[PDB]
Amino acid sequence: IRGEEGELYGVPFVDDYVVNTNHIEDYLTRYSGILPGDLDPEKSTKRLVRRNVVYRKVWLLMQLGCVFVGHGLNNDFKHININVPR
RNA sequence: AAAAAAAAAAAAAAAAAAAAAAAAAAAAAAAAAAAAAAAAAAAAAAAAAAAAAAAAAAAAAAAAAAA
Ligand SMILES: [Mg+2]
Repeated sequence: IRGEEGELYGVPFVDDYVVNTNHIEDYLTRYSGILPGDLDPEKSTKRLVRRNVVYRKVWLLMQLGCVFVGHGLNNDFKHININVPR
């Protein structure tokens, strides 16, 4: 979401669910609260894949000087496998 | 006229040198002189002389998530 003050202050530009191919063990609804929303005909979302689209998006926002506020982001970036600098 | 075979098997043979009382020399200070198997027989590995071994390297984490 756009953390900058403006007309889209806090308005998302990404709310994307995962195009996941194989079987997923845990839904982790106590940790994530997914529907599961990772259905392709039952999207109810922009069910979008990382493969060069949104990984490029976050990578470019890393690249351009757009700092990433939020909570507990360190291990999040680890499980992403992005290495956001200091 | 003491005048002997002139060398197998790589045969085989020389030395390449001394107490010197020559003249009026006492009784081991040597540094130690020191042989036995063979009835189926003697039998260290680790790396081998402590002539001076202080020998607990602090700890504390109230706990996660990730709605
Ligand atoms: Mg958390």
